[PDB]
Amino acid sequence: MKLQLVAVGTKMPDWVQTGFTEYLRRFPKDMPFELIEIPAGKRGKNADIKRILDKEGEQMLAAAGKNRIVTLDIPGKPWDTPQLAAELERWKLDGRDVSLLIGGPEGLSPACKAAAEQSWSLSALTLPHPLVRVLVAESLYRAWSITTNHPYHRE
Amino acid sequence: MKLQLVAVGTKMPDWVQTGFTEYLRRFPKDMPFELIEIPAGKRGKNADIKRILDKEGEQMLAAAGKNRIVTLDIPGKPWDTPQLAAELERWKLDGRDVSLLIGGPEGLSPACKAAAEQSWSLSALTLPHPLVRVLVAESLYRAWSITTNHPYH
Repeated sequence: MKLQLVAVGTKMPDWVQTGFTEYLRRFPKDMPFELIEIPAGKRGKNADIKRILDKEGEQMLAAAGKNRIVTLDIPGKPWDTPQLAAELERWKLDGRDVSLLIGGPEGLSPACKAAAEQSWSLSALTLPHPLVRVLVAESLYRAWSITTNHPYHRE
Repeated sequence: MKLQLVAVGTKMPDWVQTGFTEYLRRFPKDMPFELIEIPAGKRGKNADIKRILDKEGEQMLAAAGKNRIVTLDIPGKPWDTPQLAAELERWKLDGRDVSLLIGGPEGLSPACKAAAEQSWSLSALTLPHPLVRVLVAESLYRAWSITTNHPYH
């Protein structure tokens, strides 16, 4: 089973790219952790905001294919770390890869919300998408460490 | 008013520091945002974690002085961004600087918890210290931006 982050935006700040990678690199060969970046739509003066968001979401859903769709969304389940570890174990059972969907600054499209099999809230706060990527990688790493009975690695 | 993060640990990786100061630097000259690092106690083979923690806490509380003390702790208030902006408005009315206390992985001492005037939970998840520093700086920036009608949020 692979864990696939499907996220809007390319060219993250270098510190985000570095921190993100540092967690991603912890995952072993038997649990691939991968990133798909969806281009952010350009929002000019007369932009159709609803249409741009729908296109972002269409691309995200295309990338997720037949995977289990978990959205990152502020109204989702406020899982604690033991809970997230239990969900990671649960994700193994049906054989699918898992796509974790992170929206851009205007959030997830309606189609992405309708498609969500599960939804996960990291915080009550409105978080910026680059930081969300890092938080998802770290927290999934932490969950991996719990499911595999390894001490947490603080670099 | 100043915001002062009082945080255990002196070994942050450059990427964490960089992200942290990406937000720290955005605060305006009239609301300085500062960091004070407290050394982590050595957790050797026969060390009493309670004593190590008590010592971190004494140093954290000495750094905070007479400031309003807000602890970052998982049982704290799960503030949303609007509520965090409202808290920033409350802090401003107080007159005192604010110290935001961030423990290491073993947490905060009983004296620090007892000294907290408010406590703030960022997440149900067990977040690592470095990401707590970045999250505190960004979220408070966000809240500041709401209070001043700056476009960031």
